[PDB]
Amino acid sequence: ASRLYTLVLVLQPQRVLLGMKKRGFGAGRWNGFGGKVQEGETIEDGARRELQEESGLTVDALHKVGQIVFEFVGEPELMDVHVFCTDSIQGTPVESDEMRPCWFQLDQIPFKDMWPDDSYWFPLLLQKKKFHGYFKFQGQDTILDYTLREVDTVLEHHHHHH
Ligand SMILES: COc1c(O)cc2oc3cc(O)c(CC=C(C)C)c(O)c3c(=O)c2c1CC=C(C)C
Ligand SMILES: [Zn+2]
Ligand SMILES: [Zn+2]
Repeated sequence: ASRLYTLVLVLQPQRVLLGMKKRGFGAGRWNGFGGKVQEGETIEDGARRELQEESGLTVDALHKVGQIVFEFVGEPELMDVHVFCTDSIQGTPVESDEMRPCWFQLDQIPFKDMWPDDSYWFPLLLQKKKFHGYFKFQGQDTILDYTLREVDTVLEHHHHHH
């Protein structure tokens, strides 16, 4: 019981491009660019699609930086979140109806305005370290427990429908 998602962090040496959810679920919070991997598309096509739709950006390559599992109390189904980062982007960031991209200096990242797990794994992302992580949530604002480990290589899940 799981659902497959992507999260894309556009990360340059001094800055990170985040985006502000403009409405709907998670409105008011800054996040990486991502969403549900649909049926008929691969994980990496889904990551590129969500980045294109949300930021208007194209990337030459995505690096696999980590894997996050979300569990929610009252929901039996886990979120399987494949996390990517990209150094090299093409195009000018422009908002959609869903998301507005903005650049943040790396020491200025607005963790109080982001999802609570971000404070945990973002330091590893910024140190250029790969990670596996798990967060048990109660509601949107509360983490009940977590496990986060640095990994040498991101484990491959072999999803054969994606
Ligand atoms: C990756 O972006 C996040 C994130 O960091 C944490 C998230 O936490 C959530 C917490 C939740 O309770 C729920 C369930 C909603 C109810 C009120 C039952 C969640 O959907 C989430 C999140 O989706 C969430 C996200 C966004 C998901 C992506 C961009 C893969
Ligand atoms: Zn599927
Ligand atoms: Zn997976």
